[PDB]
Amino acid sequence: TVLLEVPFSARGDRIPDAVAELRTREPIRKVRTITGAEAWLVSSYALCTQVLEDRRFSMKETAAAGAPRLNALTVPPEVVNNMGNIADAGLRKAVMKAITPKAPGLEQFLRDTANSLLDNLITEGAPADLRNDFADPLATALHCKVLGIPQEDGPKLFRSLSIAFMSSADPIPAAKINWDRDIEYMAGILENPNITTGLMGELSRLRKDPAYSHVSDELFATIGVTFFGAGVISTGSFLTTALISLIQRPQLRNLLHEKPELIPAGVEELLRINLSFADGLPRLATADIQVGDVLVRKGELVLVLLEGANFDPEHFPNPGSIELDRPNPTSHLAFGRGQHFCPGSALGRRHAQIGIEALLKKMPGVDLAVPIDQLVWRTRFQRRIPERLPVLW
Ligand code: HEM
Ligand SMILES: O=C1N[C@@H](Cc2ccc(O)c(Cl)c2)C(=O)N[C@H]1Cc1ccc(O)cc1
Repeated sequence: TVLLEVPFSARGDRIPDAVAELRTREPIRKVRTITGAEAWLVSSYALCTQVLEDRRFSMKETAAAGAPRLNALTVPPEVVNNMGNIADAGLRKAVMKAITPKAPGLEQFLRDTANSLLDNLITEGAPADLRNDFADPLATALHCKVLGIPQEDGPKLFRSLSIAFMSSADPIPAAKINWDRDIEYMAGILENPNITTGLMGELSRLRKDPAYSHVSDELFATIGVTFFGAGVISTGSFLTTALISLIQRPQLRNLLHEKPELIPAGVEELLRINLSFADGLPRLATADIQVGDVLVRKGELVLVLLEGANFDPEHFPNPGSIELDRPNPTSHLAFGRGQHFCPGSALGRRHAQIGIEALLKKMPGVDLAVPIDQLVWRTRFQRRIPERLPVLW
């Protein structure tokens, strides 16, 4: 037989039995990626945390020419170091402040938008597609608001994402076409005097501030494209797969309906059990480093399997059960850990909380309209998502 291949499954509704077997028997072990490269797959909470907390396992270096690759780049190599470039330009604090959910009116915008989307679905009648006609539109509207760009530009930017977030063995010509076009769009936004709010409004002001005169226009536009893209794909995909986990747990669905103050704790458990990331997080070793029983060598690829950590019974007893009273509820790795911890974690939480709150109020009897095995799971993609999520209520 051939070396074990990753990823194991594109399904986002069940974790394969192989994960628990590897975690117990070989929590770091060699696998083969879709490009044909070898890598170390890390699947226990202890070893996943070790890797993510040691910067000698470098995100930036995964873009080096000739490196063993998880998948092909869909962005220019410099963009793998996006957060480092933002930090070096002195923009970290400004970006972080712009993507907080605490901006005035933003939560009321989210609620209003969620309720309008649901009203339209009710009006049209069942079955409804909760991904294409609820979760993803809600994500897109939120990120247009956060960025300060017109709501009507959301759909065209969104249509790049089914290619931009592909997990491909080879370079993708369409990724470059859409990237160059979306960069041109964000560059136009920086020169548009109508754009004065949100992240792009703030970047547009800083761009003309003498303290930032040598920050490149390329970086400013890239921040817009990457934060829209990562934010929308991440929140839309998480919300979609969380709704599946909720629908499949009618007791929890009813509890959260009856006691909405528990929704934050429920979203924390839905994050923990979420399978939205289709591959382990990649890092390239910049030194020889012992991880468990393996000496990883400089230049090797390591993959941090988030569901390995998050379903590890040694850290989360009864890991497959959603339990709202865990003593360590936020210690999951759904947002990563260490240098590259998700900068939009608070906003992703509020997106899901408000979306679920609205759905349970408007459609308390929501249920799948097809057998769960009929969901079609997107393949060769950086997220696990069903192509359609048909529900009735
Ligand atoms: C529930 C939703 C979200 C999930 C589950 C999520 C998950 C993650 C994870 C696991 C990482 C770490 C990747 C790594 O270490 O290799 C990450 C990074 C990132 N997230 Fe999120 N995220 C979410 C929402 C958002 C939002 C709303 C934004 C922006 C508005 C965003 C922007 C990013 C960016 C830019 C990075 C890269 C950070 C870096 O390179 O250092 N995410 N996200
Ligand atoms: O900001 C980044 N940091 C790093 C790390 C990263 C990679 C993939 C992700 O999914 C996440 Cl979430 C993080 C990067 O390589 N690229 C962007 C995100 C991004 C990728 C493609 C695209 O078309 C738009 C944005």
